[PDB]
Amino acid sequence: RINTVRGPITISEVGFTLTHEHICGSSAGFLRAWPEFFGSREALVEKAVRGLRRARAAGVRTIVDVSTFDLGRDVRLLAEVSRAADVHIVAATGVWLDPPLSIRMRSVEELTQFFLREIQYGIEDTGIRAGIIKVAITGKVTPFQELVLRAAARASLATGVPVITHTAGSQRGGEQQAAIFESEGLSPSRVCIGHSDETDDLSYLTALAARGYLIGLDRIPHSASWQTRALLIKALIDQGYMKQILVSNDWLFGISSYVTNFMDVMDSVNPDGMAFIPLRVIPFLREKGIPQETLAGITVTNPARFLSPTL
Amino acid sequence: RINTVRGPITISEVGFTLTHEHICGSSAGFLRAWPEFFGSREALVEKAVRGLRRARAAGVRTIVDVSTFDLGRDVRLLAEVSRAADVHIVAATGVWLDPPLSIRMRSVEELTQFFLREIQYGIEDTGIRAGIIKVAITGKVTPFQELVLRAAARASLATGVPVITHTAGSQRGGEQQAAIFESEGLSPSRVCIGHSDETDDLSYLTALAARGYLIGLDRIPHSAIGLEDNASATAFMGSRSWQTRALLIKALIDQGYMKQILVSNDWLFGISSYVTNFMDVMDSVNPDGMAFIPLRVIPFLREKGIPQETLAGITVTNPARFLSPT
Ligand SMILES: [Cl-]
Ligand SMILES: [Cl-]
Repeated sequence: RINTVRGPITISEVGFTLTHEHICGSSAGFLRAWPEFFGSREALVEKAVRGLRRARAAGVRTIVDVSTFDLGRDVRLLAEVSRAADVHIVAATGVWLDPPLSIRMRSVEELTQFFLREIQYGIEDTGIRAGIIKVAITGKVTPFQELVLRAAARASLATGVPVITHTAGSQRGGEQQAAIFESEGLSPSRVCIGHSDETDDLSYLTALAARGYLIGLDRIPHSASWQTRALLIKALIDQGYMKQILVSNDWLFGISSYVTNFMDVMDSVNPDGMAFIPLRVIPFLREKGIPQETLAGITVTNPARFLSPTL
Repeated sequence: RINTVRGPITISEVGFTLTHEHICGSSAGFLRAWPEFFGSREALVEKAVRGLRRARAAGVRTIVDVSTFDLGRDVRLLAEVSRAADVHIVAATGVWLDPPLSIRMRSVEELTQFFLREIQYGIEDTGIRAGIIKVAITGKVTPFQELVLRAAARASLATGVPVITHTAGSQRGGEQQAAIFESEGLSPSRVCIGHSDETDDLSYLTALAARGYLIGLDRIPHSAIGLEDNASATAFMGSRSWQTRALLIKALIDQGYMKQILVSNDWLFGISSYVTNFMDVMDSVNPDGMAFIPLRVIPFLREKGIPQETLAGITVTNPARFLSPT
């Protein structure tokens, strides 16, 4: 079973899954301390519920909210929006690119215990348990980011929950992360190398897939061209790695961690929001001759295999 | 009137005040996300209540908790502890040295609105209103820190609530801060240059006091004398004795600036923003905690000949004039 913000669900209930999404990209405590930044908490909820309902009408049944503590994850917001929209949401532990001092002063052992707390006991006082570990790194893995990756590997090994990563400021970087994960004994089948659609180096992606890594082609609408990114899905299929592909939008319904009103810029480029993958990418792949069964394998079978805790 | 975490109080109820303290030094959301870092939330509460009750027995009536959003201020914690210790706690808005992206990407106008929300409306959904603005800078004021200082000045001028500062990694920064504050029209009498006991430069201290600034001599117990083999203690607490800090109080009194002095411990009952278990190091250095000032500094200054009326002026009259909005 897979833990969601409304409790455990069985694999058969997961359905069509977007594996790299957010409700809100923010900072810890910020939605509670300045909800007016987003108009109001009520306005953010209404926008997220409409957006998730739109995705649900296009076939989505589950999203993975990869927001960590330091990206302002508010699991009570996620639970409210999940219930209102009837879309499952998997919550995350881990560390993104803006850890406060109380996180970035910590050792690998301490970070391991924090991730384990959020997976095994629950997030804050809610009883909601994380179902994924998210780690972000920058170009050249910093000493702290290496501790995070090792703590994530150790928490995954103790719980079976998967790890999803990405590299900021670089079109590659999966090899750095893979070497650290493998040094810890982590299986590549527990790891998605995310934002992999930001490179055109197909031999780099094929080599990671051949080692058993999942390839996150999950920023498709952020080409602000999306068709070129989406053709990477067909190319990995043609190489025989359909089972290794995860697809998503990397979307959100509010954002405070960048410039003011960046949400408006994003919405203007991708008015489909979370429905961009099912409404645009899936029909595009079908028009290119990808069979429905292969598309269902990528959007349903692969995410369930990835998310199912597997020791 | 002065807003506290139990509601508003009159000047006469403020009493003996510690003007630069914290209940917990942390990060936003951290106490709620990982309370076991502090043993538990319940243990932290008990430790803070015991500590504040001991300060109260020694005469303390009010503390100013200068914890900001980004230092992990948890106003519900402050309220629980204020009520059980029966000690007034003034809460803070502002920005410390670890703003997350959602804060450090903001403009001076946005920061001003945030501070005004916490002073005029309330903190989070609690209705508890801040009674002071806390700002921290690093050596040379950074562009973002200048926005913080300007927004603090604008919020103080709109609300009458005072501003308290400190500089990290430099024993002097008040002259740079003061220039910015005065460029915004802020009266120096609404500003405390905090942690001014980090320097022995009397010329610097007296010139600020002569301009009407309050001088925060407010880290008095902090000293790593005897802990030379603990590099993290020396960096946090310094190599000067508590007596050396305290005699800056005498020195400003002797130069005629008794009314410009604010005194405190800069203590706390939990800390996660530094090295693990650093609370144990601080506690070994000053087992009296927040009671250090009334129990050890006040008698010390009496032994050096300062009249009791002068010490009462510094610990009661000055903080009340400072905190009262104007
Ligand atoms: Cl992310
Ligand atoms: Cl502080």
